[PDB]
Amino acid sequence: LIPNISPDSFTVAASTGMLSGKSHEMLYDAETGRKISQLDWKIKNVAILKGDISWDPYSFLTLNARGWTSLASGSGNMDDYDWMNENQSEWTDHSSHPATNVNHANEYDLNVKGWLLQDENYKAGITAGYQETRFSWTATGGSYSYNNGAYTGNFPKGVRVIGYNQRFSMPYIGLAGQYRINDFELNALFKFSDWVRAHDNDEHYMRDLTFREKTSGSRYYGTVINAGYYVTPNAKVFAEFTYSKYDESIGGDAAGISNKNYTVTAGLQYRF
Repeated sequence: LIPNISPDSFTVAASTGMLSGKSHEMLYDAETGRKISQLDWKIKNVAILKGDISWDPYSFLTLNARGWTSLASGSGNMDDYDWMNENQSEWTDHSSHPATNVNHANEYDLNVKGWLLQDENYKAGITAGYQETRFSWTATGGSYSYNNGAYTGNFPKGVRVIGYNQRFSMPYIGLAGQYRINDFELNALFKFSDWVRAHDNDEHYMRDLTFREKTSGSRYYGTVINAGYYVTPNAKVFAEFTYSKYDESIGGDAAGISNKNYTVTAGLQYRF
């Protein structure tokens, strides 16, 4: 009839589905703030597995460890722009790499929720935690247009051109809500940080160059929304939507590292 929820109980959930998104790897002129270089790294439809464990030691407190990982290499894309001419608003260089692999992607998130409002149908509270997210790509082959289109050509097919990975880590705060009627349950989380630490590594294999960038104190917004049905008092089948935005050798004013991503998964949660 309704969910069976005991004190000091805990849940385990697993879901499966898809990751998409877009990262930007940026280079600015530290003197003028003018954008010099931008590579757009896409994640097209990577298969992922998500796990979630919750424990309610008290009626007002939940402890939560969750995370996801790509299951294998996935489909991506990369576009690389330079603005080599200050006297021009349009980029002078564009290289395209449709054959870009997403080598891996993962995330984990350790947190607590403190429930401030609670009744028969509604729960609302504050959350805080620590989260890290990682992405890795390799762009291969592709084509290049340089000097406003006067140099054009192709990279050797299948050959690695640029390797790139990002890591975002942050403590965060947020608001958590729940709505239940009968056997339907809706959860919504909103997360925020002004304390994001970003790192990336870029290997330009054909230039014998490696770039490292690091930023600090950038902004993050995220949401987790899941809607489910208890097929039994202890077992919930659910769909989950997720959205994350990490705002923006190489340091300080020169560096820019960002990402947007979303996940759509479905699975099962069980309460012990």
